[PDB]
Amino acid sequence: QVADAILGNQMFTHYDRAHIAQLCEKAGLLQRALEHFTDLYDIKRAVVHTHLLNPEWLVNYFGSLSVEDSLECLRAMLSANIRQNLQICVQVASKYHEQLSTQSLIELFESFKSFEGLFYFLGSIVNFSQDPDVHFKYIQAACKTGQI
Repeated sequence: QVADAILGNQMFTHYDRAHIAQLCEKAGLLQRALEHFTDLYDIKRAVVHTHLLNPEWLVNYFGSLSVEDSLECLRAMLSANIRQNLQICVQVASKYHEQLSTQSLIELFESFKSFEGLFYFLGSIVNFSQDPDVHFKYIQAACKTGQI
């Protein structure tokens, strides 16, 4: 109970992250576990579990942010395509896309179904932005379920 608070206080800075992580690992303390996971980066395990577990949110943002391996996260999300991470994945699209609106990103959306979420997402973003073709592929997606 006092672990998180101490973590914000001085345990994080003076106690040594990997060990603490290991302990939390053995503990499975997801708010803290996630912190450690971030710090201990067994990323595959951290992603699988967060999709699985009913997760904390801010930490989610940071780990999501923390890191051009959202490639890995999407891969997990596709493995674990749950309605949870779809719009969520879109949300954090406005976390990684917003720093680099990568075509690779939009591509992987198109890789599987291209349902709604990144579609809606560049609904406003690459909209008011250039690509005729993104608009076009966008339209085509809007043709997956045509809604004139």
